[PDB]
Amino acid sequence: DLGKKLLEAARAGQDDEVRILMANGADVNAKDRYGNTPLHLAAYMGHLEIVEVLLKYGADVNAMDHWGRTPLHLAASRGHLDIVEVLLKHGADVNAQDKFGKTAFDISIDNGNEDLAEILQ
Amino acid sequence: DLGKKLLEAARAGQDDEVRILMANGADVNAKDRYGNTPLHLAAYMGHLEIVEVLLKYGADVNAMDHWGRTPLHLAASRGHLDIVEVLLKHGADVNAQDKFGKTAFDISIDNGNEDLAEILQ
Amino acid sequence: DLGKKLLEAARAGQDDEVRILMANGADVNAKDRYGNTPLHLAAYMGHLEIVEVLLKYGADVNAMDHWGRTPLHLAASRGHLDIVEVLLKHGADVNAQDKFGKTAFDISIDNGNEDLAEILQ
Amino acid sequence: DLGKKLLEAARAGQDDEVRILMANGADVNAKDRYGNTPLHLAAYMGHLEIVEVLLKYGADVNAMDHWGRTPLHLAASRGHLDIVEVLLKHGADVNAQDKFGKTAFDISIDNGNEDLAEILQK
Amino acid sequence: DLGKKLLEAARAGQDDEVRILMANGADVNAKDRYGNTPLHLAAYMGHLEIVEVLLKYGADVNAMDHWGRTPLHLAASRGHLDIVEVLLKHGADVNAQDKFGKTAFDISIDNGNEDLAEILQ
Amino acid sequence: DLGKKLLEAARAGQDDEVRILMANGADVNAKDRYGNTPLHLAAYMGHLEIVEVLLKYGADVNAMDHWGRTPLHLAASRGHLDIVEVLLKHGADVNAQDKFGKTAFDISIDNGNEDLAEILQ
Amino acid sequence: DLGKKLLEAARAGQDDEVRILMANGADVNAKDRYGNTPLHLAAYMGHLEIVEVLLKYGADVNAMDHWGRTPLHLAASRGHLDIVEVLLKHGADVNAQDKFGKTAFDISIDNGNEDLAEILQ
Amino acid sequence: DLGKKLLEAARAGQDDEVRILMANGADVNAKDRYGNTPLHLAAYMGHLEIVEVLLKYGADVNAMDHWGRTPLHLAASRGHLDIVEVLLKHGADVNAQDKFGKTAFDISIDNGNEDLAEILQ
Repeated sequence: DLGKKLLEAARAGQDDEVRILMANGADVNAKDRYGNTPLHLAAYMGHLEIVEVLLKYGADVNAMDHWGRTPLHLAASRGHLDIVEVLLKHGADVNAQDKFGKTAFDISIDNGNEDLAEILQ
Repeated sequence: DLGKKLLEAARAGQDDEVRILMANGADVNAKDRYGNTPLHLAAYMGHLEIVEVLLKYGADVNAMDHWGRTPLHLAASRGHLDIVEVLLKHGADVNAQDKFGKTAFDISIDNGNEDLAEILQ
Repeated sequence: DLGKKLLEAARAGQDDEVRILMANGADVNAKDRYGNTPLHLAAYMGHLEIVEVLLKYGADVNAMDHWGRTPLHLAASRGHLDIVEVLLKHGADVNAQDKFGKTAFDISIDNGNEDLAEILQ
Repeated sequence: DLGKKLLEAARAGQDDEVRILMANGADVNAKDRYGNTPLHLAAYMGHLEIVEVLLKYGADVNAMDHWGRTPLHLAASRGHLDIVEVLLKHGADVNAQDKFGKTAFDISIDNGNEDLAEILQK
Repeated sequence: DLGKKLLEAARAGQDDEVRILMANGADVNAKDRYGNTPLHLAAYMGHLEIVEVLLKYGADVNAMDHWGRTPLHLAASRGHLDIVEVLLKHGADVNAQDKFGKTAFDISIDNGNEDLAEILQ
Repeated sequence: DLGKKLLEAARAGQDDEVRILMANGADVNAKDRYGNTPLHLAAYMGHLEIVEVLLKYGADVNAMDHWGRTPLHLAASRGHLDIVEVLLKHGADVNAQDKFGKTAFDISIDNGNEDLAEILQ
Repeated sequence: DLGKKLLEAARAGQDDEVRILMANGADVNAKDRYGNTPLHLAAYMGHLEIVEVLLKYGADVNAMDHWGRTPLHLAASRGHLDIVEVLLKHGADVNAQDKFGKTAFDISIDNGNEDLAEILQ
Repeated sequence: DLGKKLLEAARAGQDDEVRILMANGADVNAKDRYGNTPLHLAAYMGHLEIVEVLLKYGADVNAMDHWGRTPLHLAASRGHLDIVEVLLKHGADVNAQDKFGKTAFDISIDNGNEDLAEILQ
């Protein structure tokens, strides 16, 4: 389906494909077996332009995977600062707690990311 | 609602708002979506005077969030020794184990806080 | 955040700024991204009066960085006998071993400080 | 209450208390609210002599808390090598995995305990 | 019960005994009380030859233990690069997330094996 | 791929190839098996013009290898002052500590480069 | 406390303390927080007579600390040739490699102890 | 087990015994408890003829021990130029970095073997 193509394209960093699938009517909040949306996959993999496209197409910025992690948690886990800032300015719930009780600030402190902790602070 | 306001004030360190809300009838044991009480948030954020006031107004020192963590677990996680002492002085269950089997001591060890470890042993 | 300003002041050797920050409620044991406390930074940079001042306001003389190094380990690495003597007088554990199994004496030898070694033994 | 008192004595390392409570009909396999047995707490706290006497009293060396941890898991987590050796000599299961899938060897690797890792893979 | 004997031989690294039980008709996907198959145990224990033989006998490369972990997850945890490559060449699902939301890549970074993480891309 | 070619060209000091690959779309932040970026190898090898081209193409000056080392650390290890100055003026994290807790200053003191120690100090 | 008191005695070279502690049921292989046994501490501190009596008491000559170092590694690190010879007679494993991949010969070389390298052959 | 005897023969420098064990079917890539292969041990101990023999028998020139060191790293550590030249001629990965981020080049500079370094560059 276009949903599976979009998730694969978002994980792979295929900017053109994502744009084509979005223009062709793919579900922006399509979920894989683990509850990842394309925005989860692009935020984790560090694909900034894809994050922006998915956000323009109405992507849920606070979508949650099977462990209660939002794209913010995923991007913070991988130290993707620009993506973290885009998500924050678009209404990311900074105080969202995952199924382990952790927030993106907790993940930041855990990974010793000063710049990330500051922004999330 | 005053509970929502109290939690926000406890988290932000608004000592005077906390006292005003308490005087206006706010539930000292109000809970957020994750089972966080004002004492949980103040202890995590490092707000000692709010911790004292909340305890004076009947805060449950052994209130548990969704992951079985009490304010002592959270204060130990962030390394707030002063709040740990106050909570231990107010009946904090030093042997409470969270939903992942950890005590405040284990949590302290896990995060470098070795002086908190000693005080907890 | 006064902890971040405190760490900066202790590193830079701003004696009067450290007192102002601590009079305003700065955490004497605040930790940077690498687990350095103001005492670790002052000891490493050779700031004697800041070391003495920090210890007076409740600094953990045996606090540990991400590599298990205490301020004695850092003072020894840089050859600051004065600060080593102060920390020992304040309860420094000369037998503390870091994540590489090293003591301040081992470090002193490795760096060729025959005199600091003599002192530590 | 004898179980609770024994659990407390095992945590505190109180040989004399353990002795009297055992003579009065206490259960060596008494469980607290988290499935901890006296052997669990003694092992966790580093009370070797208590660990030894509890095993002589008939303590289940492979009892599990609410997270599937046995005393070997707790002793390894706290770096108590002497206790681990005693538990192994008394039939501890080195391949038991807790509710997080970890064995005592896994816990020893996580905490950098090279000495205990060697003993657990022997 | 050949299944239990197969699991024990694979964990013990007894190559010739694994071949004998496979000739006796043992289930290559036999599972212990934790959902471990012979391949999980051989992969965790670093037994390359047993890994290969079990794969030749039709082992499920993406079999999952009670925590959603595949033999790749276990080999990643123990830093067994050689077993990782064989598993990958036999169709191991690199994106598989366990019951803690972790991929073999996540495990590798958590355990500091950044070299294996780089392989997992 | 172009990334592999860029890393090899950067290490070999092949100014022309680097310029050709950057124009042909090569990732300036391409990573090797050890987390080395083209800038890491150029900084280590003393290839200043490659450092400049890479920085102009957007090279992350604070990229980290599998040991937490930045191009600054490597330039300091091999005593390349010119590259150290360029990196510093382009925003190199001077107080970044590697997975051994060492800063570029520490590496300088260890190798005895007083000149480099003075610039970093 | 007997083990802690034995470890302290071995570090300080107190023959009288060792004798009474051993006579009172002390474990000759008691371990401190870093996995040092009394033999490790006496070998590191240069107390030959304590090393000799601990071996007579049944000290495990190949005991490992938290970093995989045996007493032979510590005696070699400190350049204690008499203690090295005594450990060698009592079965020290000259090919033991610690957490950093080093043997007692490697250390001796790194430290210029030419005499000891020869004894290690 | 022929592997253990091969490892012992290669470390003791027993050329004829190595030839006998190789004729008996010994695994040329057998490994000790530390990931050492017979080539690692021969290269470390300076046995050029064993190195030649094992290479003729299919020894992996780039085998890695538990610290990511190749026979080249070990030979560079011990200043064995002849073995270095043979390893290079058999395809030794000169740019291979160990678990400490070091190349045979780094090791040479670290040990002062400039001649060796000059070749490795």
